[PDB]
Amino acid sequence: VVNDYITDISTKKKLMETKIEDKKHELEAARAELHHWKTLKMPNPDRAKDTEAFRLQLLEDGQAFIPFYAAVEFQDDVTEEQKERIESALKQTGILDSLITENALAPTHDRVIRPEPQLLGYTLADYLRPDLEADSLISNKLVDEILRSISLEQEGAGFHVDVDGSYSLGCLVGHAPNEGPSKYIGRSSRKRYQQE
Amino acid sequence: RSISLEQEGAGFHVDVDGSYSLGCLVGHAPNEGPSKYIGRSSRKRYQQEKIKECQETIEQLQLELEELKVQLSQYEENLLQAAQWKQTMPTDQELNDL
Amino acid sequence: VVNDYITDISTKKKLMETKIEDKKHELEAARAELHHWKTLKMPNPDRAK
Repeated sequence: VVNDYITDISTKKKLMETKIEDKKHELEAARAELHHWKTLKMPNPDRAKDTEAFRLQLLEDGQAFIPFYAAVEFQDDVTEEQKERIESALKQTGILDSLITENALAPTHDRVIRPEPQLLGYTLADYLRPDLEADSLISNKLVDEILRSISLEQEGAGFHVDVDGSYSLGCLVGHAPNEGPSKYIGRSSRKRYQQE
Repeated sequence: RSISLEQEGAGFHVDVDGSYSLGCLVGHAPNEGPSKYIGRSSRKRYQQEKIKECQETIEQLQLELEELKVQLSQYEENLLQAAQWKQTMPTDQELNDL
Repeated sequence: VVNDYITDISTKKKLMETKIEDKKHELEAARAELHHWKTLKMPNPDRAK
C-alpha cells in the first residue's frame, strides 16, 4: 500500500517534471519573442513580397523613391486623435506604404503617388510636414506638394483622403475604422509600435 | 463601367493585368492567389478547398488519436501485467518452512 | 525495480493523456472549422470589425 501511494506520488512528481519542462519551454518561446522585440530597430508597414521585388527593381533602376510613412511626420498641434484618423485612412487605402517618386513613375506590384495636380480644396499637407529618412532621394518641396495632392474633398470618382478618415479610390468612397494611436507616421510613432 | 481597361491619362482605370490609375496615383496589384471572392465558382472553390483542408486535418488527427488510444491501451495492459507480475514474483515459502 | 519501471510507464500514459488533450484542441477546432466552411455564406476580404 505504501508503495502504491509512493508510486502515485512518483508519477505525479514525474508530472511535475514534465510541467517544469513545459514551462521552461514556454519561457524559452517567450524569451525568444522578447529577444526579437528587444533587438528591433524600426518596424515598417504592411507589404507584399511583390512590392519588395518591385522596389528592388526601382533601386536597380535608380529611380528616386521614398515610402510615405518614411516621407512625412505629423505636426505638433496634431494630437493623437487626429494622428489616428489620418493614419487609419492612409493604412486602409494602403497609401501609408505608398511611394513618393520624383519622376512620374508607374509601379509594378506597387503604388506610386505621382505628383499629378490635385491642388483643389483642403489637403493633408495642412496637417503634415515631410520627414525625410536616411535613404531619401527626394526633396521636401515635392513631398509637400504630394501632401497637397492628397485632397480632403471628393474629386468625383477620383482620389482624396479627408482628415476625418474618409478616402476615395477610383469609383470608391470610404471611411476608416479605429486603429489606435499612430505607429507608422513620424519617428516617435515607428519606435512606439516596438515598445509595447 | 466606372472602371476602364485602358490608361485614362491621369484619370481612373484598372487594367486586366492588375495595374490601375486612381487620380494622381498609379498602382499595380501584388500576388493574392486564385480568385476567391468574385463569383459563385470562386467562393465555392474557397469553400471546397477549406473544407478539404479541415477534412484532411480531422482525418490525420483522428488517426493520431486512435494511435494514442492504442498506446494508452497498451500502457493499461502493461500496468495490469505489472500487477500480474507481482503475483508471479518468487516466494520463499519452502525456504521459510525449512 | 518494478515500481521504478511502472513510474516510467505511468509517465508515458500521462504523455498519452496530454497528447489526447492536444488532439482534442486541434481536432475539435478542425471539426468546427469544417462545419463552418460547410456553412460558409461567403469569403470575407480584409476588414475591420
